[PDB]
Amino acid sequence: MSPGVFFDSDVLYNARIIPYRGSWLDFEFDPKDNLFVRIDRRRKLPATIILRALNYTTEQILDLFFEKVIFEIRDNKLQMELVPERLRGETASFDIEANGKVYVEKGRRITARHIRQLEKDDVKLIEVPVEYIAGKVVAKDYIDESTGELICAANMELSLDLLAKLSQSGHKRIETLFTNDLDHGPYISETLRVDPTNDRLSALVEIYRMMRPGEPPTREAAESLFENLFFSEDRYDLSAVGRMKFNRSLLREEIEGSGILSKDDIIDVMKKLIDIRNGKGEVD
Repeated sequence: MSPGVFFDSDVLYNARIIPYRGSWLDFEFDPKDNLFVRIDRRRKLPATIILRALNYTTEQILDLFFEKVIFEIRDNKLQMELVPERLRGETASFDIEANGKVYVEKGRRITARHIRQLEKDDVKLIEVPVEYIAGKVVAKDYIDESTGELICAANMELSLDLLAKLSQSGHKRIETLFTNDLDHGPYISETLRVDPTNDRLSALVEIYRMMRPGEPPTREAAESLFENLFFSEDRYDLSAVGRMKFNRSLLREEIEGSGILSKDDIIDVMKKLIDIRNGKGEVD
């Protein structure tokens, strides 16, 4: 097999990095839109494991793959920092209003004109009901900053209880994920849920168990094995030709580069694969 990177499908989309020397790296969607990785053509692992192994926290993972919807708690009411574009294609579930003007009545389909009216008047903050926020997925951990105790963790689905707790604790901003059911799908958020690993070490241990079943690894052994998979040229090389092909596929300006992979190489392949699923761009 010639070295390079490949984006294909079966519709279940996939990506594959074939090196000149070393382990293959595969990514693929399942029918539920969760994302999985294979190392050396071995069994599928929820794909976020490789990002954890590369030292990304859950919060950082969510920031790589999602825009944010910011809510504000104030006057014991709830507000949302509004990007009007995000309302496109929806029906209003509450009166969309600002500065004493109702722009969209509850139950009206939100039109291109409504969005333009909001944009023309620079409306960037609107009141929302608690039920609207309860749908959402929180983007970062929050503690009660007086007691120090955790209220919620990153990627948790919000609820009436958690919203009550967040409000009670004195928090005035809540960051959530922007997702939809079309071009901004929640794949990575859902993938974090099926991923049994929770941090870099547990990710490294899981990868080690998969490669070398039957002896639990030391921290040092797990770290070493992972570094040698894709990040040490004595064990992994994309050959110059491989790096050339890789870089052209991912739209790098230069065809020169390293035989080993970078975290950016891996992230960029995952991003492209996700783009394809979201419908921006196509397979090879």
